[PDB]
Amino acid sequence: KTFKQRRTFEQRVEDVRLIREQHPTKIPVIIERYKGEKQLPVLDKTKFLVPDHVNMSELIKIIRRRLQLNANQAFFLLVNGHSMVSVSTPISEVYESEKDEDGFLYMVYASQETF
Ligand SMILES: O=C(NC[C@@H]1CCCO1)N1CCOCC1
Ligand SMILES: [Cl-]
Repeated sequence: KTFKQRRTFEQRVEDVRLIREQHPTKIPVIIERYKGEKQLPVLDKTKFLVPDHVNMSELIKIIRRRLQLNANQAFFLLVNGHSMVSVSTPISEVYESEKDEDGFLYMVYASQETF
């Protein structure tokens, strides 16, 4: 069901190396709905190539637009399992400290801060 379940560590590693080769300016992001989530829709895809200059605040706006949310639906984004310390950090910096050992940056969204 989840990304890590669907692909071998070997397969996730090789895919990241290919994004490096073909999309060198992009951060490879996995974005998944919280397994408990009732309110928000599922995304149309799992794997996102994010321009490495956007900050976390802009990435939240991007996903809220992708989900076509309205102004009073809540949305919380976890990175590498935990809350974002700041939305002003550039995703290139977030990648280097939060990336998985397979080389993806793993995010999860929910309508509650309590996931
Ligand atoms: O996956 C995405 N785009 C892939 C790009 C577009 C052209 C080459 O690959 N995006 C969704 C998340 O926001 C950034 C854009
Ligand atoms: Cl690129």
